[PDB]
Amino acid sequence: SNIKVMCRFRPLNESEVNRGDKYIAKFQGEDTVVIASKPYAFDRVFQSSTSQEQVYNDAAKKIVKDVLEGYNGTIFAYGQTSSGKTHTMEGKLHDPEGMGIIPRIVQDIFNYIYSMENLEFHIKVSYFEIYLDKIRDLLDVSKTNLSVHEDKNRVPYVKGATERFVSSPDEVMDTIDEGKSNRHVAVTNMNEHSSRSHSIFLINVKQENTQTEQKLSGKLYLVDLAGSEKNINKSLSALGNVISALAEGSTYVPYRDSKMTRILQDSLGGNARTTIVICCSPSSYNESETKSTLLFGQRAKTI
Ligand SMILES: [Sr+2]
Repeated sequence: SNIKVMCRFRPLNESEVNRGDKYIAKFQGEDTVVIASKPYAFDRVFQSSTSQEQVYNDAAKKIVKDVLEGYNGTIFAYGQTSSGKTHTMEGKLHDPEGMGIIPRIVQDIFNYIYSMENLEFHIKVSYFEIYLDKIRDLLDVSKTNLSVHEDKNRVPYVKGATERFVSSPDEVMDTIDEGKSNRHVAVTNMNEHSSRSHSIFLINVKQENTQTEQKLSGKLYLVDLAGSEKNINKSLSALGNVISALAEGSTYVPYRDSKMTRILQDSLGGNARTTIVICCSPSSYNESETKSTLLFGQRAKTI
């Protein structure tokens, strides 16, 4: 921590306008939003017309550089259903202007790599979903209840999760498209299922300098969380407890409160780099969920 929080408001959608909703967010400077006369400050606040490129530049581009220096990292999208999480994390996957964080990260990683001579790179990706605290491999639909374990050096791993070596951004994008298709298997209503489950995309960048033999490894987890809007989702409550513990400098961090936070243990907090993008509707209709989303983001404020 090493945890940054950035708030992204989207425009009102046509359904909110058809209902007669009002735009209730006000902005001060670049880092504060006011709701019902209360200010909420973050590392950055994105207004409703912020482009995909600006969001990537502020939220993710530095973390990509760090992963290529051998750090681990995580980027989360958090917020109520329809607040813009998937538009932020994925966008229009193949459109140069509309693409989201994930395809831009893939582009930058490979462009950086192409720009290196004595360095040798190995890139691996995995893609899974957490639904009801159960891990399902999006690259192998026969693997639906995977367990979390620790290795001998104590690094977490998902036992038996598919790993795919990739050598081009199009290979990565093809892998994401395959996972999105496989996600439909044994699922009645995809849209509802997606809003109630977490998708986790892992990119593992390993490198060795062949003339000095130094090796570096970095893992970047990209997480599109379930809707935060009767219980709080178990992964989300675990995530809040972990962020709050890190924010107060606690020696003990309760990663074991969920499978998701156990998986991310070496890529969330400590020496790892993290950005949480909280996504919000500006609608008067969603005011109390927006308040709750902003309060979740303030968990990261260091005390
Ligand atoms: Sr869950």
